[PDB]
Amino acid sequence: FTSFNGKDYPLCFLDEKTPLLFQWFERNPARFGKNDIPIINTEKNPYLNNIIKAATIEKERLIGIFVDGDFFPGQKDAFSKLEYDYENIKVIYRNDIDFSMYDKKLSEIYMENISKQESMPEEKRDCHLLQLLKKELSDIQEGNDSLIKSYLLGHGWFDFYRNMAMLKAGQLFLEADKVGCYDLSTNSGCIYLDADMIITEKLGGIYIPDGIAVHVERIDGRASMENGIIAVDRNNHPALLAGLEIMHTKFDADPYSDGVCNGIRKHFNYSLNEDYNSFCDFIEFKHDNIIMNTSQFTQSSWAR
Ligand SMILES: O=c1ccn([C@@H]2O[C@H](COP(=O)(O)OP(=O)(O)O)[C@@H](O)[C@H]2O)c(=O)[nH]1
Ligand SMILES: [Mn+2]
Repeated sequence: FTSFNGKDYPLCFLDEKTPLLFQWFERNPARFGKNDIPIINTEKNPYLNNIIKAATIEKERLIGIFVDGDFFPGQKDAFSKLEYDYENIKVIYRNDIDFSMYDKKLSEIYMENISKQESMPEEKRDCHLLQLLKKELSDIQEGNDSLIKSYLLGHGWFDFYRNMAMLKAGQLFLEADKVGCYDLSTNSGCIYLDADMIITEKLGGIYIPDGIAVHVERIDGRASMENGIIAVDRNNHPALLAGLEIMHTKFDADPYSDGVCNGIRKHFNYSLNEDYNSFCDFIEFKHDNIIMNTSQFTQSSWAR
């Protein structure tokens, strides 16, 4: 029931009904046909295949696909066909979800940082940053002053949005009116998995430290948390909110590292003095029926 790293933390359990989430954002939506699925299934990176094998095993659980891009009408009929083929699979589109509660004008972020740096003496200020901040503020003369819109290219286009979907979590399926959603409530969460994370066998009920757990891709001795696997027990889990606060306050903040990785370290007060490897062990989404980071022994779907 309870675990610990620096204090006693309440391990949380997840109804197998806990849904799983896959995300595909395609910049060139034309590289594929205008009647077949706009998801990549290369012999080097078979993602739609992996997202379909996963659905076949956890049929009881819901499996969803958060997708975005200027797709063709025939490509839309294609996802609907997957929805008919598998009731397990529900495809959600960024256009059908409101993230307005998760946003902050780019203007404020800069002016707040500018005020803070201005307060301190000029000796203690960061001239470079204030220069960067003042330049960027003027260059938002374009009508768009929204952190969300700013995150529209493609690394950011999806990273920030992956975090925003997990902030909604189970609320995402409900907000999108995903039929077949007759096993989940509103505080439900969802487990995010890169599509190159292969589900060898049903995971079943899981236990996540302090109601949260994330994949940790350790290297030579060193270990690093990853946003490839995001397991939350409740929608709007507070670690993600801490990362959203970093997006709200920090300038040039990386959604991947400041949005989740740095947000998790605040929720558990890593403290730096404490060993990071063990803390990564403590946070580590562990599983034996999941093949983690397969693009790795094959190839990265992204040029960038
Ligand atoms: O055009 C792209 C490329 C990647 N992804 C997402 O990013 C994940 C990571 O892909 P991959 O494992 O190939 O990259 P890497 O592990 O090298 O970061 C994929 O599973 C997708 O969910 C996406 O949505 N669109
Ligand atoms: Mn990968």
